[PDB]
Amino acid sequence: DAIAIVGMSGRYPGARNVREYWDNLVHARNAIRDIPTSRWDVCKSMGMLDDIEHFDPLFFNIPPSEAELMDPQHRIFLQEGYKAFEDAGYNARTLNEKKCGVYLGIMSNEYGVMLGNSFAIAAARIPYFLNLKGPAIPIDTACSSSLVGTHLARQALINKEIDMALVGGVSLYLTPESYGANGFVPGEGAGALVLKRLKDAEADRDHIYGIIIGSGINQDGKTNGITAPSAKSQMDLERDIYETYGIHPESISYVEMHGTGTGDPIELEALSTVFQEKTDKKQFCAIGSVKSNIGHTSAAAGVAGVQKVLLCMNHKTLVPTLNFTTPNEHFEFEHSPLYVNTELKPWETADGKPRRACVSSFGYSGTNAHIVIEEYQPERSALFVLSAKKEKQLKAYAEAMKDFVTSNEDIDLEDMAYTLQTGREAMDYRMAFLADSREMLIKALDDYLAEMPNGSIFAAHVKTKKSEIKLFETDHDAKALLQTWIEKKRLEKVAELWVKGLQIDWNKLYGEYTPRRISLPAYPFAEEYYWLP
Amino acid sequence: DAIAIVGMSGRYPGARNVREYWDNLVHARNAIRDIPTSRWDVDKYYDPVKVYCKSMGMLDDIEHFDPLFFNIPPSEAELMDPQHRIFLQEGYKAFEDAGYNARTLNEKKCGVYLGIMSNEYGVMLNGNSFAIAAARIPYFLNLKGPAIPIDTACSSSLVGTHLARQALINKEIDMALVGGVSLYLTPESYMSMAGMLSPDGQCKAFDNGANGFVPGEGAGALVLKRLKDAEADRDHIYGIIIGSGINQDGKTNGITAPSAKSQMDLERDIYETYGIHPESISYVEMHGTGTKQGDPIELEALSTVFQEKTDKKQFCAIGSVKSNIGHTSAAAGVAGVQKVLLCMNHKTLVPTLNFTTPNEHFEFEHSPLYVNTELKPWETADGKPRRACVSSFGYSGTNAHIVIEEYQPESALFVLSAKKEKQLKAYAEAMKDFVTSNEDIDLEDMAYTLQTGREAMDYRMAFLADSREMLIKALDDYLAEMPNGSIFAAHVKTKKSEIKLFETDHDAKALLQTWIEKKRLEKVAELWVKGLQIDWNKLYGEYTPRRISLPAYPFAEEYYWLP
Repeated sequence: DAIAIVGMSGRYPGARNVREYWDNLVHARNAIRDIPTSRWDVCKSMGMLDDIEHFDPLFFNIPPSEAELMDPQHRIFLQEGYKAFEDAGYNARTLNEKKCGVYLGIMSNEYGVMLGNSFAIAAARIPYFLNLKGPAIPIDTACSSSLVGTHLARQALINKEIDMALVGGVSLYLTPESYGANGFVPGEGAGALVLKRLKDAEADRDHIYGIIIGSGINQDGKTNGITAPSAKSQMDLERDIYETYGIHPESISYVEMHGTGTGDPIELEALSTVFQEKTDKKQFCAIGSVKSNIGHTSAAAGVAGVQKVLLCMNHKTLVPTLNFTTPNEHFEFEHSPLYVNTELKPWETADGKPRRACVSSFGYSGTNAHIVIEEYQPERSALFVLSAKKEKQLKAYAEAMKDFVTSNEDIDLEDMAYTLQTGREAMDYRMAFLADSREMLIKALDDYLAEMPNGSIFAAHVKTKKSEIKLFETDHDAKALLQTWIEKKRLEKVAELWVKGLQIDWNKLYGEYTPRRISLPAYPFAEEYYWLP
Repeated sequence: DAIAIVGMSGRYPGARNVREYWDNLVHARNAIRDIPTSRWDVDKYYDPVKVYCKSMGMLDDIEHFDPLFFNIPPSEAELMDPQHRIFLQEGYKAFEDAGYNARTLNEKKCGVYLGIMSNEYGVMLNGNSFAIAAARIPYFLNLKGPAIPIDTACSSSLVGTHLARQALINKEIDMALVGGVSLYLTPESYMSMAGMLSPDGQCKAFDNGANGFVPGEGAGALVLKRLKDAEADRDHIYGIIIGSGINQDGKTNGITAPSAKSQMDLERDIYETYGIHPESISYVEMHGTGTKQGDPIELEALSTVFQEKTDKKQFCAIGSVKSNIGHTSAAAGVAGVQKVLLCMNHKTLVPTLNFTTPNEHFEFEHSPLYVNTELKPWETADGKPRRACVSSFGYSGTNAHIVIEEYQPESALFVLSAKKEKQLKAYAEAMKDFVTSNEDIDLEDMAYTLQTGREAMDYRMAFLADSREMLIKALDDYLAEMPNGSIFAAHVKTKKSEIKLFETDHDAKALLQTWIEKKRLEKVAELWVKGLQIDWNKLYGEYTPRRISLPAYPFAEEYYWLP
């Protein structure tokens, strides 16, 4: 039935993550810049990612020398994909042998040619690293790729062929060669979503961004030139989805258009016509395109749009679409169900109905996709733990957490700790601390970073402390003592032992109030430069 | 109310500055050496039963001075007590540490309170009065606050601190330089033993084997302000003084004996007057001279006063830097205050030395006090600032005790200059070492301090950097004389004609102002080194960086001694 989106990660022009992405959208920021000479010597504009050469190959058990031979599209998605899992609150341990499919939108080979680097391998990186067992399939339907992938993952989950799916897209523009409405400006990006059956997501107590309640794909078929759109195919696609899944156009209040700024009028007419077949209501449905902010992120276009929509729903807020002064002459808005939203405003819904939105993505090869997303409506000291594979990254992790807590005054401290305990892998470099308030939490992380002694803070490298924790691992009364500590109160003791490498049973910390996993900052990868050898 | 310490400079045995001092303390280093023959021949005075001590905490190069810097004729330098000369330098550097310069100090109501207790050089010669020693700095910098030398023996610099504090609180002065300086130049003076000195040559503070002190040399200075002014002026703040007091032993058994009752009264009265609970204090820098009858009296006194107010046991660590550097006499107080501030800044307690077995005449186990011999984190509970005390008692019976509380605060263009090229080179070396040693330095703060917190002198260099590594490389390139297109250097007296255009023309000035306005640094740099006055404030808009502690002027190391 319904598919839950339980994890997301994103890296788009002007946005290193989904929180910056949201902030940029709220403030109507445009990330399009002139192409610098460090890329190539110069349309002279692009929605660019920063530091596309950066990778943490050691994290992924990849030899540094192999990293130079990897398409950065592979490298960046590997990172974003992984972070999507961590966002959902899953780790290497909990993913091991999971029937998780990987569906990766990808549509260019630039690095391989400039020079392992097949589409087939690009999709297979994450399954190989995490020991996943669902199929790994790259999808090249051009700009519809990530949304096509979403559809396929959706169908596999519903048929119970997999129990989880990582869907995503990645697009870089590396060469000069591969490169009011007047055409589009190319964008770069990488995004991933983690999908589950809704019933599983609720039983597993995942945090849920939203649910997919309908999706479809089809073809333009014979058009006037292979890259031209078909009004009829777009209409059929949208109609068939709404009819198959019992979705009334009146229930939809936002559509993230394909909206490349070429094509535009055909898309508008199609969607308008389909809506009007079912309702007389006027100007109820806002339309936008994040391509106005970040450019045309190609294979990653679908996932960029889906993430925008989920963020909108989560904040119950509609954000401006950009570059709109006067309506396209070829379409008449006044008596349409559609209106272009250029305001930052509250996303209003009537009588506690869940917000619904659509995302469209159409490819130059004629393969179309369209999905319908519905807002999800859900029914003392804590022990904070952090770890990373190097001390430098632990420090970066602490900074990321401090920024996050500073930015989010309403964070549930118990949920956050719980996520750090159960929703992250305990790696070799460790710190832990107690806090009973936001202020104490921020102070602790500050103290850690500034190296100001603080009696609530514990840190160790696990390999150094082996002899010191053995006393607890094998003896029966030591375990009983630890269990008494963790069953339950002293937390200081649990903390000291945990940072030294002792495995803790985090479940025992909680009698019949158990907190929930929430979205937190994911691993801060080492930012090492790798390019052509 | 509270007095902020906003600048410091120190020169102690084994330590040319407070950074080396700190390093020595962290590593539990003992700086006491055998007295070399270049000072005097201990064999000509030594008798084991005449001097019975052959050790001293010595300063290096007590003869070095930069008289030209201070507008003093080189020939007058030979006639100056080196105590005067060394304090003149250390005092000046304390101001520079705080980020103040000749320009910003001119006509300031700044008092100068200098601890000093010996006349050896003046006598050797047969200008050098205590009155003149204190007045050197006011004369040089045109300060207008009273200049008073304090001789209460070993309490001198702490007595001075008390007096400066009361003057600031009464608003009689707006700044105070407090300091001490002590040298031991002759066999005769260091000699007086009077039974005071240890035959082993160690201050064994708190130890059952305590048998006298070993003499130490030193010069220190602090810059003090009212806390409210220090915050409004955006000074960097080492710590605050939240209580001080002085009193007398009065009638003792011999004028150099201590009085338990006076020490207790002193400590009690301070705590009561200023509302300070003994439980809040976690370190005390003891007078701790390692004398057999003195040590136990100090311990018992302090212990007793603490115990009047709390049953808590072994919460307060005690130490004495005299275990590291010896008994630096007039400079003892300032040496101790500087130790405590460094501890607070680093949130670290350091070892006190020479402690094997507790003094039999005092039981620690049920005391609020414990001897700290560990290098460890200085822990504080809850939000609370660390608090520490420093005690200094004199042989004449004038005592002092202060309470210090930790202060809890709420590309760049680098410029350097010196009065000679050789010193400019020394300055760059000092900055490079500093940056190398301090991997976490805020580059914007450091530049801002170099711009606004130093006098622009005649020999100049400047450069841009956006990172520590770039900064270090520039200074290396400068020192190695290896071409670097971002390094500029000039002698100002040579370049007058090349600058005049920007000083007299109206649209050249408007261009310069736009350059400083429209953010260009290379241009500002080139002009600055040639002698053009820059308005550094204009470089900063919404965000202004803060002054921080940096290495101070590296004085010329010229030798001057008896004529």
